[PDB]
Amino acid sequence: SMQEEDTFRELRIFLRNVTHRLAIDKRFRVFTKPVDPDEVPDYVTVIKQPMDLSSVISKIDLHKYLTVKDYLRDIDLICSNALEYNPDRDPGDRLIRHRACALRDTAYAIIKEELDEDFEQLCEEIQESR
Ligand SMILES: Cc1cc2ccnc(NC3CCNCC3)c2[nH]c1=O
Repeated sequence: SMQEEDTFRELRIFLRNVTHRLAIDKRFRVFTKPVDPDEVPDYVTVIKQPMDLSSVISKIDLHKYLTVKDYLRDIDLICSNALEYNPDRDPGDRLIRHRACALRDTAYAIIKEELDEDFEQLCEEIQESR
């Protein structure tokens, strides 16, 4: 219906805004674009579902997220990919893991503050009805 289309449009607007605020944070530059195959060739073989904030924006615009829960699965994916691929004690690995956890925590915190629970509940109920 028109009302449901409006609901999903508001969701997309909300998610673009959250995603932009993560994307402009200097700490998260490493998560803004797909990993460069030239810089690292073995990433595609180790990480089976690469995810990044530009890909999240593309998915928002393709109507791939019908709930904030589904959006957060991809934010969690960016984080878990980073923890999996960079597990070592070296400072490069520890820096990226700290940033990955910070990205995750920041997204959840923005959502906890600015997502209305009844809005999310509506989204989930429309999704489940389809
Ligand atoms: C997303 C991403 C980017 C990246 C860039 C450069 N290096 C990485 N890993 C190194 C592995 C060896 N230790 C230093 C860090 C990257 N890892 C990523 O997950």
